[PDB]
Amino acid sequence: VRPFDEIPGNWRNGWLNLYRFWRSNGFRNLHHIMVKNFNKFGPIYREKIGYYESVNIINPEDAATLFKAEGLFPRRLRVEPWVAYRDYRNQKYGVLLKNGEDWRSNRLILNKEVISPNVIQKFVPLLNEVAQDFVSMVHKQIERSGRGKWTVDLSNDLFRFALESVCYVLYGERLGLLQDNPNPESQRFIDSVTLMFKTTSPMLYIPPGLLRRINSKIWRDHVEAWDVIFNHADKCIQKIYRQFREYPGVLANLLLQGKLPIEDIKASITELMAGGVDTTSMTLLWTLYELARNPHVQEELRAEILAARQQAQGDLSKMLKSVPLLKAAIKETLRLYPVAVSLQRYITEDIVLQNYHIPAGTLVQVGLYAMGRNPEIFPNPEQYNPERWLKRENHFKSLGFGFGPRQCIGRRIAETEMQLFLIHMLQNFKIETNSMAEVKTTFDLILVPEKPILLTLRPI
Ligand code: HEM
Ligand SMILES: CC(C)CCC[C@@H](C)[C@H]1CC[C@H]2[C@@H]3CC=C4C[C@@H](O)CC[C@]4(C)[C@H]3CC[C@]12C
Repeated sequence: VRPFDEIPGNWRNGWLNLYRFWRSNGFRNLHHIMVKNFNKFGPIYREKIGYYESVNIINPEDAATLFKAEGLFPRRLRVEPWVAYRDYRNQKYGVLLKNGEDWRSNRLILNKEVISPNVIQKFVPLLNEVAQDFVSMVHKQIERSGRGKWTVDLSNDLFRFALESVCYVLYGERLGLLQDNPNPESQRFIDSVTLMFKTTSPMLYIPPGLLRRINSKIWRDHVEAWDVIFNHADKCIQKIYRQFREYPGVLANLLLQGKLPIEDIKASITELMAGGVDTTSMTLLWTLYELARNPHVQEELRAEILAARQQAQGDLSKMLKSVPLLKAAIKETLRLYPVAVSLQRYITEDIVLQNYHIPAGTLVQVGLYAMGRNPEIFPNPEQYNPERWLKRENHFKSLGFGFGPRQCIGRRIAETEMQLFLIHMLQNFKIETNSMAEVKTTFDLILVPEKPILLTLRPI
């Protein structure tokens, strides 16, 4: 076992690395920086940038050793701006922000109503409804444009789908974002949500307290956005308590069981919504882009989906269990375009990775973006081939939703929502890339295309 002060990397120039990070770009190419640090220092490197320091690994085997020492209450990197808001408004921490036994106490209660197979089946009809209204929207636009084609950047529309779907199952109501003229309350709500994400980006590395001290508009807009979101939750709590005197949605059932305080219920319902809007819509954007750029894969998925429709006789539950290549396509999209460039875990016990001593408490990150594009771990990584996941075994290769007790609590909701989306979309339309020109990726909260993706939709 080699000492901890011998791990390769640049940790010996933490202040020079901070200057190199902010002098130009930097906060836009964190995923590209991760690739080179692995291609220069090997399967493990130790990084220090200012007061930030971490050990990074890329091999799935190493990720297994890491997830075995996360402890009973695993802890990742915190969302500085999001926590700052709860402290400023004296709001409770949700399941995403909590730690220690407080997180586990809440996580176990939330799991029953968010990720258990019992409630997943109660969501399929709700999600399918939203997915049916999305296909209706596309048909209208194809009518307007004429010639049976609609070339458009779907970024905004997918964001609406993700937000409409998530809020349907969380609050039990349709915001109506997919209409041509949504009501003002829902338009201001989606604008607040959008503004909430736009202001969180500059405060990922810029201390929120500093922006608050100078009364920056970035901090004030962040507070105004979260205010609208938390108010909307109260509106749904008030309407539910009035209906009191079925009950669809996570919010209603949590208020009926009453196992968590309403304050802790308000906090978790809000962080659940924020965790599945940008993530789901972006993953769908990359999926549609890769399908249009790999039309052969699109036909294969369309073939399997159509077959599943007949062999199920309308039964959605049966149909969702008959689309293996569709679930593999989701994995293949999250391999090339992970919503999180890395998973983080604070070590609770001394471990050894690549014959190196890793002291307890050290922050260790699993570079998802570097793993997905390494030819060693994935042969032909740059090819979008969903078959590489079918009848192959992995687990520690498909870490898109994390792993362990503190994995993504919405994975099944997202997987269902994206499967139902692709099912309805591929049954109705063919997606074609306007031009096979290359689209580069950039970092900003998640992996987003540097420039809008123009896709063409034709009825089929
Ligand atoms: C493509 C869709 C999605 C992707 C790729 C994704 C990815 C992730 C990842 C990687 C994590 C951290 C895993 C870890 O640290 O081990 C996470 C956590 C989380 N996700 Fe998702 N997510 C998606 C959709 C959703 C949805 C629809 C929800 C709805 C509630 C959601 C809610 C959450 C929450 C609350 C957490 C934090 C849970 C905790 O820390 O205990 N996500 N997600
Ligand atoms: C629970 C998480 C992982 C799911 C996705 C949430 C998205 C919207 C946001 C919220 C806080 C953000 C994280 C804040 C801090 C870091 C550490 C840095 O080195 C890379 C980005 C990373 C890791 C950000 C990634 C995206 C992040 C996780």
